[PDB]
Amino acid sequence: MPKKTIYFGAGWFTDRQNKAYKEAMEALKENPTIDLENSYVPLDNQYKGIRVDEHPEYLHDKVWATATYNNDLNGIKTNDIMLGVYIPDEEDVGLGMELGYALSQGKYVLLVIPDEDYGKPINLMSWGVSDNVIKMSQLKDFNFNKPRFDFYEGAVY
Amino acid sequence: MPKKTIYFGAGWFTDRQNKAYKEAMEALKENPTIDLENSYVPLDNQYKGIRVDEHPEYLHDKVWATATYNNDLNGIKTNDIMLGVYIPDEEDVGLGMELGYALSQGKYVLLVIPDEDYGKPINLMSWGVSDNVIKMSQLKDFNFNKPRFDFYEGAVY
Amino acid sequence: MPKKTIYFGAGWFTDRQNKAYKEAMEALKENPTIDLENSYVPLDNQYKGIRVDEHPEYLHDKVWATATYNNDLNGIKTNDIMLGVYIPDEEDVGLGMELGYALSQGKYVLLVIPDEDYGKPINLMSWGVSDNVIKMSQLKDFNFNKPRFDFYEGAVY
Amino acid sequence: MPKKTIYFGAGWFTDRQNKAYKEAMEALKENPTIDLENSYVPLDNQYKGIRVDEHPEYLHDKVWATATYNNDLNGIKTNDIMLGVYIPDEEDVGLGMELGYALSQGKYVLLVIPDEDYGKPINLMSWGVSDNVIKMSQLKDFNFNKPRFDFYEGAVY
Amino acid sequence: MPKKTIYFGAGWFTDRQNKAYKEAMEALKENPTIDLENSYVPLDNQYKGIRVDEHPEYLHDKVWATATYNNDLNGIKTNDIMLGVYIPDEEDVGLGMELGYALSQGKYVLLVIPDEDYGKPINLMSWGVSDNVIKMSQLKDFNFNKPRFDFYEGAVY
Amino acid sequence: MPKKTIYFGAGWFTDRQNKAYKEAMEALKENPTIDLENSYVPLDNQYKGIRVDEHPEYLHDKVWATATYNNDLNGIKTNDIMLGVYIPDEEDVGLGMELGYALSQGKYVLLVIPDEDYGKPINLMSWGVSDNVIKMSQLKDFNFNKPRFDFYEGAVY
Ligand SMILES: *[C@@H]1C[C@H](O)[C@@H](CO)O1
Ligand SMILES: *[C@@H]1C[C@H](O)[C@@H](CO)O1
Ligand SMILES: *[C@@H]1C[C@H](O)[C@@H](CO)O1
Ligand SMILES: *[C@@H]1C[C@H](O)[C@@H](CO)O1
Ligand SMILES: *[C@@H]1C[C@H](O)[C@@H](CO)O1
Ligand SMILES: *[C@@H]1C[C@H](O)[C@@H](CO)O1
Repeated sequence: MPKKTIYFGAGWFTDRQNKAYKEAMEALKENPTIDLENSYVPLDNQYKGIRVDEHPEYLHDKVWATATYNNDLNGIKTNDIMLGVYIPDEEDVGLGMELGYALSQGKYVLLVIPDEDYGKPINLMSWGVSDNVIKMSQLKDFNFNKPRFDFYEGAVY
Repeated sequence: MPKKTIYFGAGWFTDRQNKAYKEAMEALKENPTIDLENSYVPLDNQYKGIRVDEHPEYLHDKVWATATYNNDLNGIKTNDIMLGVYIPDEEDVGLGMELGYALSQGKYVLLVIPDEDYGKPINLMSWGVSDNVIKMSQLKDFNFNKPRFDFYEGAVY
Repeated sequence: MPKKTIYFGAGWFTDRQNKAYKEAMEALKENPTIDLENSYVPLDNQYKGIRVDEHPEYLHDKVWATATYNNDLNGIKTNDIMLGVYIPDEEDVGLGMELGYALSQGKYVLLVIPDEDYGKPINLMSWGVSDNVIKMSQLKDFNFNKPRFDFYEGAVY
Repeated sequence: MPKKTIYFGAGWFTDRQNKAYKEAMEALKENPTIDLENSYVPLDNQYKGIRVDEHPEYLHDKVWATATYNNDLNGIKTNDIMLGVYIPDEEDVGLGMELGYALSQGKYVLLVIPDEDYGKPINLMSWGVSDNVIKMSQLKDFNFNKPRFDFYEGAVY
Repeated sequence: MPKKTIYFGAGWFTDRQNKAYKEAMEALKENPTIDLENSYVPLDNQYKGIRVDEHPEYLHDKVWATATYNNDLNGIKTNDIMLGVYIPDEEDVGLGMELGYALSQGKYVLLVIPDEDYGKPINLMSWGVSDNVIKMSQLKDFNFNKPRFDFYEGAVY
Repeated sequence: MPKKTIYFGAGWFTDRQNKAYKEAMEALKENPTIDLENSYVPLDNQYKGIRVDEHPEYLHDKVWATATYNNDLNGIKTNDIMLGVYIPDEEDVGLGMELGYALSQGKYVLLVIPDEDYGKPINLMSWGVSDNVIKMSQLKDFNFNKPRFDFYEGAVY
């Protein structure tokens, strides 16, 4: 069984975001086409462990910001597949940017929406950058070795 | 003065967004390095003139969505400079995506933040995609013929 | 009127191709948004003036081939807009390649089909690389300063 | 033995094209450096099985066209190697475009010509996009783990 | 005459480099196809005016380094043409990098070699990234509106 | 254990360069995350074995130069990781170009400096293209499956 690495695109700034984050991670551990251990998770790769909620002294540090930004870009460009855990009502600008970078780097762009939200309107540009969009409960079984283009079964705004 | 064209990146979904939108457009009309008439303004380039507010049934039409998405991408790639009118508390996933695409296409990426909000925290990826971020009051006199790199003087998360 | 330069993509291997070629050139001379003199016309940019029809031995010369190929690529990348004069029944692999390169370089890609052939089936990949496809009779008045996305009103296979 | 995936670039619109197609597929199944099962074959990935010869009702359907186009691009960008089954006398515009896209995505571009046609003139732009060109009878044994640049032993026009 | 902007790629670390630098700048001022005032000259775009010769402590400052590096990249991407003043015996790794970036951004890449050195051996990768290489004495009259592909008439290693 | 391929970027034109070259190769053979046998080594892939020191007749051969240049670019684009064996006092223009190409192709860019030179100033553009820089003695143990962004512990000029 060949295995692909991913970039774990996800907000971590609300309760719905954090719930979906946790669900998506568990789904990935059970997916036999994913090498999760060699994958890139932003929250585990911030420069010196820093997040502006846990060590707010880095809110204005340009060195931390430069290295973390670069590391995230690096995590996209050196992994096979771009994943975007996506809350339709709580969309994230950072993920948006990362989606656009992933497109520029030739990566398959897969959005994953919680089952309870799948169908709800998403930003047109998110719909368009994405190659496919699936429900959280499909993620454990998604075959990342044969990723195909498909349309969201749901609305845009 | 040589003149450069832009893509008018800006949300239109809140009061703050619409205020900044109107301000940014007024600033641009007074900027002598901008050819606004040959610039691309999303809201004036809705596909086949059809207004999504008057006929919301087109938010399930994949052809409308495809053409509009492509027209936005086309508006970025065929113009000199990428402008992102940016509200720190009302960050937009669609703009984020567009910023990422603008980077991929080799464009100068300029964010403009209302003076009342300049300094407030912005997403790391926004900070990073940007080549510069300025206050609304600097936009009238920004020299688009000699755009340079600088950092936001403000917070990032 | 600001003016844009183009790369003159067109086959030259049949009667229909040569007719459309001549028509497209005439249309361009009357279009006030085109700087034709600073545009790149393959047939006027043969390497070191050497004419492949008069000396066919250069079709086994790798240096001639390298320089010409590079000059065409250079002609696409250094001009504003990619033009593809396109005959639906006499589709050209070389043009196809050039279209793909033009996309890669961030150029507006415009196909122009003779009015007598507009509507006839075209290759899916041609339909897709295009940002727009118009009839020969619309080329004189096409506004290259505000190029927009639209679909071919015609068949694809 | 490491294995690479490919995008199966080939016309399917003439008898020579179909013969070469079949030959190339059989060659690939016997090549131990190719993971054919995880590879992308256009004809097996058209949106809902549709081809305009078998279900001509999709000749004018923009949804089918959008998804199929995107799927083909996706098949190139997510696989290791770009293959072009190529008939010198029956060159294909769609393949041309795909070659150009493959170049833009950093892929090794290998043309394969039937032994009976190898040596015959090919379009200059095809010669140039390609990194290498081989005969059908070399394909079963080609080492895709060590792909190198080499010149066609044959003419261009 | 339409005018094009450039990025002034040139070492500044030896006598030969500084001589060629000064010569190339003088040549450019007399070239009527160049808008030198809206061009990007590294040495006139040092971050926040701070002079690295007067305050060498900034060569350990990551913020100074980041901003300057980005400003150079920005200077390449936002200008029409990439110029590389090139001394064959004093080749520069930084220029090499910039050449590679200019290629990636779709720019015409022109090397200019002092007449006294034209013909001397240059690095293969320099020969290859270049779209053309000319002598210092040809720079005043180079037509930047119709830049074409040609080979160095000289040695490569 | 997954394994990555590399492009062996290194000068071979001085004694320090050759020493570092040899050291880096030995380090790579002992690294269990590297598939060295499927990696690309310039010196083993020059067109027909030619190097202008061993067969100087190719100093002016454009065919040899074209194919070798293309082969090197191909070696970067088809391998996972870009390596640059780097002497701070003897920087190489060819490597510089290759670094810039590697960036354009989305590759992790790792510089390796001899332990005896680690800390010494490097060109700003080299510092900036690189994602990370390590000492020769770290190379045998570097985990290429989880490559991350980090700053050189050393100066730039
Ligand atoms: C980059 C990492 C994560 O996916 C988002 C947070 O906004 O940006
Ligand atoms: C595209 C246009 C505008 O800037 C945003 C809206 O979300 O995306
Ligand atoms: C390059 C120029 C022209 O448009 C075609 C001929 O096949 O390719
Ligand atoms: C895309 C698939 C196939 O290789 C060709 C047919 O023209 O286009
Ligand atoms: C960037 C500017 C100049 O052309 C060189 C110096 O090494 O790199
Ligand atoms: C390309 C191969 C090697 O890394 C350098 C020599 O200058 O250029």
